[PDB]
Amino acid sequence: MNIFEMLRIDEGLRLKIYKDTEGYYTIGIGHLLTKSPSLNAAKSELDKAIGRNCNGVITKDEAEKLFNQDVDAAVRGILRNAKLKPVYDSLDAVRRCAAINMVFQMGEGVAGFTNSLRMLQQKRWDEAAVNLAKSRWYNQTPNRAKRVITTFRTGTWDAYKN
Ligand SMILES: Fc1ccc(Br)cc1
Repeated sequence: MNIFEMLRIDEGLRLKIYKDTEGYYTIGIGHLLTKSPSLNAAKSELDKAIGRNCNGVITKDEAEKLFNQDVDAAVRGILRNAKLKPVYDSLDAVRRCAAINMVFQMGEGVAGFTNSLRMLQQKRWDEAAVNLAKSRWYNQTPNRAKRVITTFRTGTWDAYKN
């Protein structure tokens, strides 16, 4: 298991524009297109992202390329963020995947997790897991949040093999 396999499980793969759990136009492996209610606005974002006139549909290769870019953008954003980088650098590789997963889903949205981040940096895993669940994130996407939290709690891939 690695971050790509983990997020592919959590996000799925759809080749036509769909709506995410918040109702926002998305495509591929969880690539947000726009928060605007305009499907035309979403289609414009898609064409700009892919570099051709897509009509709201992409190939698997294109979805995977966008996904690689999106994962990289999450990582580089963590590394540029003075709050997130020290915590990220304190984690082992499996827990770093859980961190990238959260940033991918909510963006640098993670700003409200100051207390969780402190517990993670202190390696107080059970306490961090309890704190992470006291969130809109957990209440709105509980199965995905439970998998990510279990990854932080245990440092294993058990939630994704199960
Ligand atoms: F760098 C980090 C980003 C997000 C989390 Br959650 C933990 C560390």
